[PDB]
Amino acid sequence: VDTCSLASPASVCRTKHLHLRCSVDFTRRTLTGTAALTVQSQEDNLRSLVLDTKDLTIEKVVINGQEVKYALGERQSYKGSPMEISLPIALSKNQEIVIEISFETSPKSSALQWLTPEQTSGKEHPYLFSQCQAIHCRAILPCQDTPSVKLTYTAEVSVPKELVALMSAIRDGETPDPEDPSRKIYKFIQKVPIPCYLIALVVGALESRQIGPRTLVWSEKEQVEKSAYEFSETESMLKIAEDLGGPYVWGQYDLLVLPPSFPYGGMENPCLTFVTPTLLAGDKSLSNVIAHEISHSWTGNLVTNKTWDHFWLNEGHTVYLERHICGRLFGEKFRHFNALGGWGELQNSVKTFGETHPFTKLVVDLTDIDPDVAYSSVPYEKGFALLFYLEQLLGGPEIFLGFLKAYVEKFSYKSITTDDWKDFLYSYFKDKVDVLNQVDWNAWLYSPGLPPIKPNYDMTLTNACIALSQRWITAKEDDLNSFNATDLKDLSSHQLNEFLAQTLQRAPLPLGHIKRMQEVYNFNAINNSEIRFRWLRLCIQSKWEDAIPLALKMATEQGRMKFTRPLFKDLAAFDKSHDQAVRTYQEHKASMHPVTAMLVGKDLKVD
Ligand SMILES: O=C([O-])CCCN1CCC[C@H]1COc1ccc(Oc2ccc(Cl)cc2)cc1
Ligand SMILES: [Yb+3]
Ligand SMILES: [Yb+3]
Ligand SMILES: [Yb+3]
Ligand SMILES: [Zn+2]
Repeated sequence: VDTCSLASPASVCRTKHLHLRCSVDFTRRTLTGTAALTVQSQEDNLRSLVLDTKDLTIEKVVINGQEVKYALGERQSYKGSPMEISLPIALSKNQEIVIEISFETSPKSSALQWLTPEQTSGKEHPYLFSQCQAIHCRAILPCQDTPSVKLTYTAEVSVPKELVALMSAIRDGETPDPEDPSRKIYKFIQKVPIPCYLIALVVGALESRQIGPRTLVWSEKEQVEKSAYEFSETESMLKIAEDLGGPYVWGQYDLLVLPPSFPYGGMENPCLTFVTPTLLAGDKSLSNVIAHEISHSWTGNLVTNKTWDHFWLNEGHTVYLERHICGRLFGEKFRHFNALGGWGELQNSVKTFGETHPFTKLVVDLTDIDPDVAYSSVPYEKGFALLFYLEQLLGGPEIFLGFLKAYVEKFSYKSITTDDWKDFLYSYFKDKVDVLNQVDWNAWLYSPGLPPIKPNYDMTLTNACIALSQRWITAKEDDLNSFNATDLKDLSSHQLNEFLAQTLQRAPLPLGHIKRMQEVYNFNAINNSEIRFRWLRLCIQSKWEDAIPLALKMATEQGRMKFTRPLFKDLAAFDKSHDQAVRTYQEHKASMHPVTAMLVGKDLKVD
């Protein structure tokens, strides 16, 4: 049972295919058209079915060339409104029919962000992008909005002719629009069955540059050169991922660099990964995000969580593969550094929520919880922690990677639960079951807080970050003179970041220490978004007023929630910046991503 969906479940009927024909109307901020769903009955004598919708205007529903009865139920908050459709003829088990629904989105669609020309790089054209995960696909089109159902799709999208449409699918050509020659129709085919949260659409003034034998980078013209360089490791990461996961089945692996308001680091849309422009550090240092999105081509897109309660299956395995990719590229010591880093991020999350909070459980219960509100690092890092602990328990990285590849093979094209996973783990490691029985499963899977066991981490690359962080934390005023730019001499960008992360865990520090840190390390000059984020949080939590305009600027000039949410929260907790934060949020709210606006509003206790 998917408690986040109001639609008929997979045991009742299953969508096999979507044919989407729609037109993107920038004047009205609406997507209008028809979603033709090929639906297969799973029951005898099926006479109706229910679809998810959210802020959709339904014009009509046609089956067998005739309009049929349908009814929209009462809105159920963030879940939207159920759509019951009366079938004209009862279906037997396995019988398929095509249901064509004429619809229109709301400008307020929580799936979509509509951007004015001024919010783009070029300033001459508007831009649209979607984000369906977890349950926003219903805010674009009527569907069974559950990852328990997988469907193929085709789409024809009409857009102003100077713009380009892209989707999570293979590009299938373009033509002038036969009805309106000011428009183009872009065609798309996704022949691999996918859960509907992986349907994605972007429309804007996009250009492309090839960076590998199966990868183009797409963005507005002013970001193309920078993006091509930043993501040049992509093909070599795909080859490693294929080695670990098996064949890449999706054909193309393209990248789209979104405008700065994209709410996340990345999104693993099949054939077309979406990435934040905050990755454009200039030195490829934030490329683990690409490795992570690549990994989803197996863990998430092939093997999918059956409901959102099992989201950790998607993320833990993907972070696990991610860290293997970076370990192949840069060494096993680097994999351990990143893994130990992740544990720190897990400590932070658990401390933030509280150690008994239900969202610190690996397997969660999302009944009456908005998944956007539950979203955190917990399923990523507690899920990774579990796999890493199992790896060490069961004999090492190469043994456990044998299991990961067998897992992907086993559940490819399926949607699975934690029990499916656990069962297969026991099946695969039959000769090591006694060891498996030592694991405290009820704690790992179902209890809040930090895991019952912390894995073993090589400390080599972390030691210098910890030592430097500890010098600063234990420094008194008379020690401040001893710090100097040479302290940073032998630290990579990642170590610099971890140094700040270590220090941030003990924030606030005395204001005088922070002022000195700027004087000798000039952190204000660093444009690496991850480093800058932690440095600004450290400044604001340590009550440095000078940092207020910098923190406000970063919070608003990009919209990646990882950065924007804690920056607004920190600014609101600082009495000197509190009113500015609230005011800045209020003035920016209408032009923010709708999900980001909602969550920042909640964080700030506004509107
Ligand atoms: O590949 C990635 O992990 C990129 C980060 C994921 N981003 C990409 C755009 C969408 C977003 C994931 O969005 C979600 C995903 C899952 C959500 O629901 C849950 C939130 C927490 C839990 Cl423990 C279970 C389910 C809610 C929102
Ligand atoms: Yb074709
Ligand atoms: Yb002293
Ligand atoms: Yb108010
Ligand atoms: Zn992920």
